[PDB]
Amino acid sequence: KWTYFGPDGENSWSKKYPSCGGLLQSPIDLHSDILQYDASLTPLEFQGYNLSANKQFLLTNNGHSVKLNLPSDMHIQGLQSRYSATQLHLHWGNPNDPHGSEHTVSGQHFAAELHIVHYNSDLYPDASTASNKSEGLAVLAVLIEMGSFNPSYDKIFSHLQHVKYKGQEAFVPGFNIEELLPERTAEYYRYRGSLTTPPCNPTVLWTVFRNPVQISQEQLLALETALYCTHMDDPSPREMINNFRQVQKFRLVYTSFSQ
Amino acid sequence: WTYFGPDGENSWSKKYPSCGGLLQSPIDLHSDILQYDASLTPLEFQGYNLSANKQFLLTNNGHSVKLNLPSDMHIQGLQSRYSATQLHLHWGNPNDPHGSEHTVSGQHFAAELHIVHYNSDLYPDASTASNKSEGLAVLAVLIEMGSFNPSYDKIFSHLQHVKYKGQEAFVPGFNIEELLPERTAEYYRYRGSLTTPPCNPTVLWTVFRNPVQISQEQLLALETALYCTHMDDPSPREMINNFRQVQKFDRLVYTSFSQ
Ligand SMILES: NS(=O)(=O)c1c(F)c(NC2CCCCCCC2)c(S(=O)(=O)CCCO)c(N2CCCCC2)c1F
Ligand SMILES: NS(=O)(=O)c1c(F)c(NC2CCCCCCC2)c(S(=O)(=O)CCCO)c(N2CCCCC2)c1F
Ligand SMILES: [Zn+2]
Ligand SMILES: [Zn+2]
Repeated sequence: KWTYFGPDGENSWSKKYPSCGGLLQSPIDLHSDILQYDASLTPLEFQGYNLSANKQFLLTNNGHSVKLNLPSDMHIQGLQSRYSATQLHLHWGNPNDPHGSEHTVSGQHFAAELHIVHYNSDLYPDASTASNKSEGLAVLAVLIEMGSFNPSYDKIFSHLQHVKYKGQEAFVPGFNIEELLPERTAEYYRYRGSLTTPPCNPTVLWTVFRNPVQISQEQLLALETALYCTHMDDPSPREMINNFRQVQKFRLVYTSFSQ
Repeated sequence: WTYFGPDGENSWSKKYPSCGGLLQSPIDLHSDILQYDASLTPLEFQGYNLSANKQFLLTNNGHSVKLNLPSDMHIQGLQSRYSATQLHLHWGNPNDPHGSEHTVSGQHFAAELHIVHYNSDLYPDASTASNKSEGLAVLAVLIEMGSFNPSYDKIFSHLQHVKYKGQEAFVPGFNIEELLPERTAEYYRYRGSLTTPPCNPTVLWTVFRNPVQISQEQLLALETALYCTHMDDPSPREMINNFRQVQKFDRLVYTSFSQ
């Protein structure tokens, strides 16, 4: 129904998905003129993130990105409701332009971005029900840049070889998802926004950590070159690249750090 | 169509199919998509010194302010002669005075001037040209906050007479080349589109490398003088943030400079 490229690309999402042309759209450029320090923004607590290595979690190529299913016993503590995990997934660019984060900082894209999606389990019974409702979603965003090899990210990336094509799936043994978060999680940007893909509902409480994580040049290249958005038997195969939405016009972004 | 709300830029494709098509402008000018082209030679600006005995219509059309230009103003150096039709501006707002259309290495400038031309070797007028490939050529000048600019003030001194949609004022001829920056020989060149509906992908863009300056007071005037609504409208709407977000570009921008 929708794509990141071509005639069904992001400027056309609003035809079928009205909220994509509505208010509170994400992602955004995090820059000085729209920030405000909020001393009340305390560190979140990440509970249940240490997933048992005896359990397995489904990784799927759905044609738009790769996503890992997460159990609802994982949750964020510190918001007005409990938010319980549902999935994590990534957004990236391409080897010729390896700058495919969704959020930018002072107009700069990072190489990639990880989103850990949660739903308000105090108010709603599941993520689908929560997704178009008040206070329904909370997403944690980790900016990713090129640097040292990252063994924790490789716990996902080592499986990309088995989800090359749309509709393919692989089981990933549990590991500590907190390993994917950066140093100093206390420093973050906080704002009310939306899903960054259709249906673009304006129901997401975003937390974008200030500090990026690093993955190696080779890990980033693998992420950018391993996957296809087409089924294996498609006579017109299409590489899965540039699967991020452009920044949206933006209204205040609160920061847990004063400078 | 508008730049904010239900008829804003993510909705333009609902009515204007080209706004969701290929070759859309503006774009972020950054290293990964740039290629030096030693063959790109300086444009020559012919007829830009408009007679002071003549006058040129300035119009608030509800989306920006535009100044009509005569077809005896020409650019030489492209594959055809292109003749002027108008100039106009794009800007931000006082709380976020960063409303250029093009960005450079992810940074918005305060505003941007467009001087629109059409291929007069092939087409009799800009309307005809606008639907034809490379029918149009636009010169873009990036504008930053700095010194007072007496040349731009030859346009800005009139803003208080075109405050509302449909209002018009005459501007005596002056040297339009005074609106251009230093070292016009240095520029970015790419094939793109109109940045407003109908978004036709028919524009040869030239973005000069170097910005010009206007003062904080001049920028504030440009950001606060104009309304998108008619004078008698019971709910006035300020004309601010009348720039399109940057578009995906994955394709090369050629530069006339290497360093
Ligand atoms: N970037 S984002 O964090 O906004 C965000 C989400 F949040 C959710 N998941 C949400 C919660 C679970 C499903 C219920 C409906 C809301 C989607 C999802 S999703 O898997 O559920 C797809 C449906 C929405 O397009 C995605 N995708 C986009 C397609 C590629 C994989 C990740 C997304 F990018
Ligand atoms: N940013 S841009 O340079 O792409 C660009 C153009 F080029 C043209 N003028 C072109 C040539 C003259 C008229 C023929 C049709 C194509 C528009 C125009 S225009 O006046 O002709 C309006 C066309 C609306 O469909 C505009 N506007 C947008 C609204 C505010 C004033 C300037 C524009 F922003
Ligand atoms: Zn996402
Ligand atoms: Zn313009």
